[PDB]
Amino acid sequence: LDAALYEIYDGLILYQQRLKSLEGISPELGPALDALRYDMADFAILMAQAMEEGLDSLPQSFLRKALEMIRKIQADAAALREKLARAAAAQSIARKLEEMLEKAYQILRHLAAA
Repeated sequence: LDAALYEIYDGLILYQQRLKSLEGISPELGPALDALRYDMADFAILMAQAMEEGLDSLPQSFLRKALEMIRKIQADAAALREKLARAAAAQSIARKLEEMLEKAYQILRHLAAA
């Protein structure tokens, strides 16, 4: 589970940076991309805190904060996907992003039900 979170953390950073290449496709998508990148950056910081402290030692309040954050990001990622539907490449990144965010959710879902 811990090793799985390290790999998902790597995904968060990768796809957050990959979203920066979608800039310039449309002015309507700009603010959606930026907000998503900044929220993902905050979530990565939170997952960094979780790993360094220890997943077995995480309090319920922390897990609730993390679950709240990832679900909001997942909703916003879905909205980005819907708006996108260069364009094809953006959809591929958005698709892989969604999958990675779901993996992050499943880690936290498992920790919360432990």
